[PDB]
Amino acid sequence: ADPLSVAADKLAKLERDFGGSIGVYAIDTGSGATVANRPNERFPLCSSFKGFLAAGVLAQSQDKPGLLDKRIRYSKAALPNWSPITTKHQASGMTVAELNAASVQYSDNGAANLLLKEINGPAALTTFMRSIGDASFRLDRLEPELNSAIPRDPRDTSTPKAVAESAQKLALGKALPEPQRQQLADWLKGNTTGNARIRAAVPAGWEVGDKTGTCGVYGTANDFAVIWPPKRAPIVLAVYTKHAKKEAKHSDEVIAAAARAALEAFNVKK
Repeated sequence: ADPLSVAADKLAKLERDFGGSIGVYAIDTGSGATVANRPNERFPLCSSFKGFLAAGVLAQSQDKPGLLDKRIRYSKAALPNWSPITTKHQASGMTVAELNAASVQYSDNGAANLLLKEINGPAALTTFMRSIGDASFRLDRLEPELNSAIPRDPRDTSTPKAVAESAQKLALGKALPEPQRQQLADWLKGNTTGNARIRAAVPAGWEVGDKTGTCGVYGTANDFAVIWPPKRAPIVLAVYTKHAKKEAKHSDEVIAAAARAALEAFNVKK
């Protein structure tokens, strides 16, 4: 059987059992081969946007040396839900680098909102993504309002294909200068929240830079990753889910299984 037909069939079963939709886009950067499921359908970003926020901040650092070292002082009282790191460090403030580590690696909402303020807001992050050729990404709101994940609503969405293609440009390619690319990769590689998602489908011990999102409603959650094998070229993978029912929980298992199906089409098995 064609591996792409097997992958499609496995993804369709995952969708039937989950009761919602699974968007996938994978790129094997060795051969250029791809795997796609609902590649151009919109899915809520949830907190996965924070990986792209980090890239946008790094791009701003190109013109202002010292940006990553700049210490931000912020309100404790105004921190949004799920701000564990920014809460802990508020008395000292946090540097822009520390805020990105917290945003990317713990999904700290207060950190992401402070970084959005630093780069001039959701529209400015959207302009940055447009500037690298990503016509799909849009960020409209702050954390946590961006997680509403209402079916069909265009706000705070992208497509699996655009997420994967932009992750390739930014973490592997030339959209950032090499020192900034390396910093973005290092932040993603140190994520702590992804171990039950794409990483659960990747052979043990391979480096994986990823950013998760968990909207908390409408069965909507996701992960995107750059995988660096020791013996083959990197692989980029975006896995996004959504469901029509507001009360549906997300499923880490569905995300990991969809990742396994895509990676199997590239002859990667954990």
